[PDB]
Amino acid sequence: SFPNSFRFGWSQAGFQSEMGTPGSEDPNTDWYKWVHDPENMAAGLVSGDLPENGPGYWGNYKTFHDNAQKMGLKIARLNVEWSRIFPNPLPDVTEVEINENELKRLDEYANKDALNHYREIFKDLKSRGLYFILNMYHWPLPLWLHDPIRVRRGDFTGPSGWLSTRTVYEFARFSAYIAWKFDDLVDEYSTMNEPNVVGGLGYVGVKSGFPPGYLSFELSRRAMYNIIQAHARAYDGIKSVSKKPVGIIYANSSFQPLTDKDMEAVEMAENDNRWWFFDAIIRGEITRGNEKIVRDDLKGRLDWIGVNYYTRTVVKRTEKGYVSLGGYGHGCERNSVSLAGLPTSDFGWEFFPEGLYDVLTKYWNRYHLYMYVTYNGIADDADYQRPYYLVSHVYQVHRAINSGADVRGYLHWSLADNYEWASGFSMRFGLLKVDYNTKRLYWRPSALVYREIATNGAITDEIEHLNSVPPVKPLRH
Amino acid sequence: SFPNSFRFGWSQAGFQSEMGTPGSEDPNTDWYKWVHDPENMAAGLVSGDLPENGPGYWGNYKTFHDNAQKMGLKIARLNVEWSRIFPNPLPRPQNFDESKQDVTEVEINENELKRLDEYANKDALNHYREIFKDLKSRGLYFILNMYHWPLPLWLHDPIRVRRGDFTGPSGWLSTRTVYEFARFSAYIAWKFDDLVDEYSTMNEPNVVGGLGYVGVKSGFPPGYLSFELSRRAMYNIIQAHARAYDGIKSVSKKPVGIIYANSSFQPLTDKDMEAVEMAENDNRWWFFDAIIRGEITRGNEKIVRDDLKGRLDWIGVNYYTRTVVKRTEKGYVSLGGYGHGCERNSVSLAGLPTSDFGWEFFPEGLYDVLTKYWNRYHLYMYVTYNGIADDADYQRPYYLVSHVYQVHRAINSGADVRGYLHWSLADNYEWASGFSMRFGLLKVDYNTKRLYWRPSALVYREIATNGAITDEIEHLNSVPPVKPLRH
Amino acid sequence: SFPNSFRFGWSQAGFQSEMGTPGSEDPNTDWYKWVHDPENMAAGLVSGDLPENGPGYWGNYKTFHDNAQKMGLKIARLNVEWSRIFPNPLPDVTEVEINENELKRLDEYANKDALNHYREIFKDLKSRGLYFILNMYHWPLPLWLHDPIRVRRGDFTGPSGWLSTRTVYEFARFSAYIAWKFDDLVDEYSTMNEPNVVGGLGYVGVKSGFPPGYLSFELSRRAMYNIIQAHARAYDGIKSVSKKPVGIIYANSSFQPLTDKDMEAVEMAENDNRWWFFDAIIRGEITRGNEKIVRDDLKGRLDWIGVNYYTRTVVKRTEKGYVSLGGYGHGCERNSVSLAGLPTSDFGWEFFPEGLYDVLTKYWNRYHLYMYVTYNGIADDADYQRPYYLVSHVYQVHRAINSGADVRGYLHWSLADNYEWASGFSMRFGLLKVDYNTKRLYWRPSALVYREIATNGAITDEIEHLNSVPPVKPLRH
Amino acid sequence: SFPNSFRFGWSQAGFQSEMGTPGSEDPNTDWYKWVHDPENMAAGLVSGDLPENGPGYWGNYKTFHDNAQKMGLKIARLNVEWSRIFPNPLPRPQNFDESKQDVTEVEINENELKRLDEYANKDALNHYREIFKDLKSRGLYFILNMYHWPLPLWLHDPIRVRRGDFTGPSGWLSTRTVYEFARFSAYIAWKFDDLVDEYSTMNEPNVVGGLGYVGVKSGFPPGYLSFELSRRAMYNIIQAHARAYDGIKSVSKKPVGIIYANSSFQPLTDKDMEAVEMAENDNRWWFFDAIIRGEITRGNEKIVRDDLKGRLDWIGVNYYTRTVVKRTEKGYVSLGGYGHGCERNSVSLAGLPTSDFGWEFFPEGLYDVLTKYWNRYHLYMYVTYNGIADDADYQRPYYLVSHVYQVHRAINSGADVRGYLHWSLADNYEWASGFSMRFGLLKVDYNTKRLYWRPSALVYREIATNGAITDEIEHLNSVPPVKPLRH
Repeated sequence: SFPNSFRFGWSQAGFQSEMGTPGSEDPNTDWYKWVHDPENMAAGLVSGDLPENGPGYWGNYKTFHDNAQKMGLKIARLNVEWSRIFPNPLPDVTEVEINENELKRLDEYANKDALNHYREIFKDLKSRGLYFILNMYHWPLPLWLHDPIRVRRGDFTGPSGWLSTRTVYEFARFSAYIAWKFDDLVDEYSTMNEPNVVGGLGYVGVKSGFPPGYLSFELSRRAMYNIIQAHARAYDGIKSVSKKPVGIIYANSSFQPLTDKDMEAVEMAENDNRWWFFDAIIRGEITRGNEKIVRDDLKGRLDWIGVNYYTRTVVKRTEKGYVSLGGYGHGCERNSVSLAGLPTSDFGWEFFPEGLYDVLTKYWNRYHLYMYVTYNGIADDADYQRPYYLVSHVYQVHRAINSGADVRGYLHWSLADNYEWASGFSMRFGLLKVDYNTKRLYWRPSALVYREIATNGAITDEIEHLNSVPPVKPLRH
Repeated sequence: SFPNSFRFGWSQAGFQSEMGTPGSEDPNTDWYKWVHDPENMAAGLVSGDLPENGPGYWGNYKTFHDNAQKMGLKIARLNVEWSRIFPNPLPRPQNFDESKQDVTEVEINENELKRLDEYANKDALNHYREIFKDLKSRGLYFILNMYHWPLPLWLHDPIRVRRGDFTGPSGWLSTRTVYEFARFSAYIAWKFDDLVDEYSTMNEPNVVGGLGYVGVKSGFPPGYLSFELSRRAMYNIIQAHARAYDGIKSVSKKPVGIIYANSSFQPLTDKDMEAVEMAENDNRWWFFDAIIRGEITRGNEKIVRDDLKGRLDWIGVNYYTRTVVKRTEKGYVSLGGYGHGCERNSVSLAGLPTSDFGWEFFPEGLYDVLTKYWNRYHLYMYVTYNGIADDADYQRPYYLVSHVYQVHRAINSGADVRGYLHWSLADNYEWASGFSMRFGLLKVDYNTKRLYWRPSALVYREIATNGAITDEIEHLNSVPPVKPLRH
Repeated sequence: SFPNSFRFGWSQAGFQSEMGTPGSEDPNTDWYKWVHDPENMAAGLVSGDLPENGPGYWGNYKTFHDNAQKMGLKIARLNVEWSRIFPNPLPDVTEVEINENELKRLDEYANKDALNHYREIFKDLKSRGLYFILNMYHWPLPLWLHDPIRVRRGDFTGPSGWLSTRTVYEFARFSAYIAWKFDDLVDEYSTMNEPNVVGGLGYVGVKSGFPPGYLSFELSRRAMYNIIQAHARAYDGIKSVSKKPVGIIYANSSFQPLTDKDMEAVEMAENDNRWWFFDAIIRGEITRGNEKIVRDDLKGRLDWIGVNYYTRTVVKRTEKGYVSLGGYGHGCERNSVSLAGLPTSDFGWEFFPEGLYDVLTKYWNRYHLYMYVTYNGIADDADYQRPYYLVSHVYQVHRAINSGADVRGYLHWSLADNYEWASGFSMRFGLLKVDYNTKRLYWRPSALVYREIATNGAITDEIEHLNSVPPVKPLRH
Repeated sequence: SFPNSFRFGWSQAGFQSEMGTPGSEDPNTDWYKWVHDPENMAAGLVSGDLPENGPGYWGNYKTFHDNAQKMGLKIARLNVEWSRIFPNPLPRPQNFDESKQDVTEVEINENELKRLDEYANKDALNHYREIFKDLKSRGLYFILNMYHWPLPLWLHDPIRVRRGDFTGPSGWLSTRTVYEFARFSAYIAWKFDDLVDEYSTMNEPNVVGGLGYVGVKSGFPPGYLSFELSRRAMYNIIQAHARAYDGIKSVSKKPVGIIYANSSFQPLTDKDMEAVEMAENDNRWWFFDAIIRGEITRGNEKIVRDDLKGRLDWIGVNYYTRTVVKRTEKGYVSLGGYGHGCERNSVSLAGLPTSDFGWEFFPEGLYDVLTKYWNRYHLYMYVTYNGIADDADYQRPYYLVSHVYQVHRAINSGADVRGYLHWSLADNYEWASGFSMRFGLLKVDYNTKRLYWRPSALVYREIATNGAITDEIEHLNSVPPVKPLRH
């Protein structure tokens, strides 16, 4: 049984779910151009699937919300697509001035049709009694701010995305403008979704097929540097027009030791993948170039933490430092077993709900900021594992709360199937199955399980047995 | 969408589900002695699991019925255990020649029923009444079956027969069992008619005779390998049905049917359609032509017995998989790697997934069996068994919705089908296989006897409360994806 | 490297390999009638395969011997079929009198065609330089001594096989007669093959489909009692016409403890499955009423021990005694992995070569009689595991010799595929693959490996890597 | 049974096998720098394994050749590493315009060769001479290949190109590389003609250009994604072959061929036969029509260059699996789940087993490729590559015998095929995948550098010493049973 004010819901992204219905196409993002690029397709960097054939949330949002209401959900996290509001070009970053006159000038350039359509979507959302977390950014940038093919080719004379402080400046003004327009509907804000993935896969993990796909340690650091300032300036921008909480959403793994001699490798991995980022935007502690400092304009720019989680990462100590191991966590075979004997998803991700308890309690002990679980889900078209995955991870959230961690909601990824970036439509995370020909939504049995949890605010006695590992013997291994 | 009077429910057996609570043990059956036998255990004929450690329906029936009511179910099929009502030997009848091959009449009258009452176990009788009263109070339509395999020990010592000794109580090899079963069936209807909606005489008699005397590796009693004695057992069980039908009708006006195990016989190639008809004759039509039309074979002669004709009001269709056959020169043969004879948790030679029991996914077979019964006899039917051994619940959601869809299809073709009864509500003791084969919509923890809802149970609630496969769950009318399953 | 006199070869059975060529059919055994029985076929007790469609050693023995010679083999163990020599009825057991006149009377009833044919086979065998171990009995009995269908049905008024002392009496005379006729060709004798399997599967493990398939603890004990005396009387019978060594061949498992608290269960299992039998025929010791009584007519009736081995048996202690565990050893799934992570064969038998060292050294320490490994092989049509199985077990024999055990040969089961009893032809144990349509023999790669071992008398450097477990990841799980 | 002069042997590469003993390291190649690059390692473009920990052929070549002789092999194809002979930059040529697109002639004469000799590493040169002398002393026919992917660092800095900087040494994007490769090839033939039987200019140039500039997830250098630069690289590599052919012929009269990577293009359905023809044009025929008939497209439109025509004496056919294609409206597409793109240690969508690399078992394709090359050009062939990644040796015995059988079938059809060279004699460094992909008939222990005979090596000895697939091993001409394998 969960606290009275705890809410169960779902998370969703604009680029992944909006398109699919007539009139919904948004061609003005780096991601849109990226997945249509002939060379990216021939290299197998992208799947060949196109987002304009997606589930059609732009047109069918009422049907989405009907199903969420029947499922007993009480909270939703969505984002607005920057490119839809500002499709056309507009004429250290320690401050970005925000004032009424600047906002009114921005208003003259905004696409009012897209603005009003979002208002209709969000009004319908609130009319179902759903608590609303509005996220400003979930990866695609306006084309006038980032041509990713040019950067992929090694040409840095054009719009270069997060490599340019121009993007930092415009993002802060975008965030302030959206809050200025939508504060009456919003309950809590998030500046961005998983900035570590944008910088990490965009400039280091280039086999993932994320834009701009230019391999460079140095440019990865610059992108993360600029995105950190962009968060702080967006925080100040939102606070200049709103008094509501402002947080951030971040991708996490539970770092686990291979042997009992690897506990120091775990702490190194947590520093390098987690603590360095949040120490910057909470405590102001960052390193600029080759020097460590404390920036006052970064300190204290966070009210809550969005915890995304889906699997662990196993590490061991080396002489040079630490390394992560294949065959566990993120790097398993699809629809198989890990080296630890645990089942893997359609994406090759290892079943490990204990990791969610680890991540929540560690965030709480270090910063004592309240949290939402803003992402937890599994790629599972057949729905073989998702019932166990759902109940097990919800149980671990209950465990974290009992330990004293202030966790206020669980948001599953996702309500319905959607476009999974470079992997296309074949990775299906939905509680609801999408038929992309008819756009009809279907209830997987795990959706019936989730309705039991959400309507009762607890893991009921009837479904407690699903707090367990999916039996491996009947699965492929 | 199903007819207004169509009912969704479940089927259950006494020996498999009753025991598990203190004082519920029934040690007075051939099956109880059979699964406790040291030699059977050492041979691996039986699993070593014991039914007295089961799900405890005898004591916990209210909890069973609570969950069925929450699930929206509206019909139930159960049986009474003969051994519980009459645990002790009854005296030999005065005028009854046990060397006579045919039992054409068993006299039933008020005084005979009263004499039987003096030997009945009143504790068991009153307890069943309480169980059935609680069942009816939940709005459940009640099909009462008289027999679901175990016989009283005083009528069958199966260890003696296994050893080749036929001088003791020999079960369905003796016409004494035929005589006593007819009187048992009449007695139960005499006692319970106020609670019963429809009757069944017995469950799957073809499995009792077939596995008991031919398929002896299955570990069914008495496990004596003999073609001839298999035929004699089936001959007596046919007369026992006819005499039980007449016995029940002498005290009741309610419908009396029978429950029978079926496969859908399918041709390997398009050249094997005659092998299908042969298999249907030898495994299905011969039995029902006997109890409906009176047409039987006695010894080496084919006849028409007036005392067998017309002894059936409805047909209980049990189904779970197909059987693939091909023509030979000698006749026909059934093929391994399909239907009943697959590897467990794998795929068949046709690429279809198999259950924990090694049974192939083939819902089309249910349409085949229902329509063929209808076209031949035009008697209305209940689907009295459909289920899958699936502890993890990976396949059961697809299995449930796909087969329910095929029932809807059969009704559209004109077949009079009045209910679908899933096997089963909760896990139970699966005969020689023990507790490891789990058929329940509800998972049973045998240590605590607690019941848990598998997701397929939530799916069934959607079906039952809506009386239809809703739009939301139509996608489950499909084959479980084989790629993520074990091959 | 093995001792100079150590010999590599193969073992073979008459019923399994002889038939298949024109004129080779032997219909006069309990086993022949058993596998043709309509009721046994319908119950699935027997496979439906018929031995008269077998590999045809009766007609093609020269081809068998050609391949064995090319493979460098130096020893062979075969048996004569009692039923072939005496197909027709002839008109405590502490003594069976053998004398010249009795043998001459027996000679008048013997089938001379079959006798001369065996002589031609064994002469050709010896002409290849093969050391010859002749076994008298390898399970089928003459029909006039055992009608197994009658016993299966519970009728004990007919010929009842090893339940009747008539079989004991006639077997001793058969054994003496064969040694009388063939001593010039034989190097060493064995009385019988695996009598524990005959009694155990015939009367307890009746799902195995072995004759007569009558489930009875008591009759199982009587069969073993009679078969023990039959060995002793056959030993005395052979020694009355020959001075050559006489041993016995016995089926073994390596009994292994589940946990370190189960070592007493191992000793109990070894007592009940191994030591009770050999203490009887070596030391004369049998137990009668909680006392160790000693029969003089059984003592000292053994010159060597034939060690058959293919897998382990895992046991644990109960309060009542001990029990063996499924998922290990004999009781695994086919073409899978055991609960210990070890691969299993086409028969479901676990890979455990260490067990052969355990069994050899334990026999040696208790009795100090020299041994031959008279059976070691695997059901493996594809030949995926047999190369590892062969080299690993041969290495364990080398280990046993280094420990001091007198082991004088390794005899693989088998040279070529053959009829595997109730399982029929589908279980293929051969170093050579048999095409049962053409009767052609093919060399599996493990046969090429065995030639390297046999011709060099050692596991060469080139193939040492096969002393390892077959990699499990590429195999079926 | 094969023709009297047919030879069984193996193929091998310098970068993959030479290093592993102290002092054998060659750090002066684009490939060496590429696999040591920290950013490539962090991206997972390369495995992290390093070639200097390899099987040690540079020092232990006699042990390799001893085992090959024991195996009955009679032919070997090896290459010299350009970087070992010329580790230092050569001065810019006096009369050569690098902006000119076409290299139609490279002058070779005695005085120019003697000047080149002044820059060559004589120790490395003599060591290769000792390796090849040992090879010939065992009766092995010798095919010398000039190029097997790594370029001298002074001709190609691949990290610079990966970053989008084209102001440095740019490999096959520069005609400087074309000019120097022709002189390298003529120089090597000048030095080794007495030991060589037949020449090859290069190994799989389609993979160098295709994976280097299009298939960049493969981790091949320089990994710069560009259709246009892929075309320029292939254009330059074609001229480099023609100029190398002419360079070798100016000092030798022996045959000069080329080695090329092939797939058998197969139609998904019977409606996809035109997609097969398109795939063969775009991946095979365009290249060989250029270097045999002189037919090429320069920039926009098509021509016939006399300086390219007739520059080939024989064709090296590399093969390991098929590619399944289907018709689209735009053209054709290749399908995952078949051929190159299957799961590792599994089954394809057609039910055929896959290797440690995820490559589908399809020996019939080798017959398809050999006969099609023969019918189009009527130049004799060697099978210069055929093998499987298989550490456990489960599939290689079937793979070996099946593909050898298909070569025999191609010869019976009239194709002039003169040898079969398995990949490879021993395990080696498999480029971006590192050491985990093991192709050897002999297994390598990389700690001790000891070689072990897998059973397939004993099978190959039977084939080679008898010059035929003997009756004893004919059953291996079949698909590995999938049921006992992981699937």
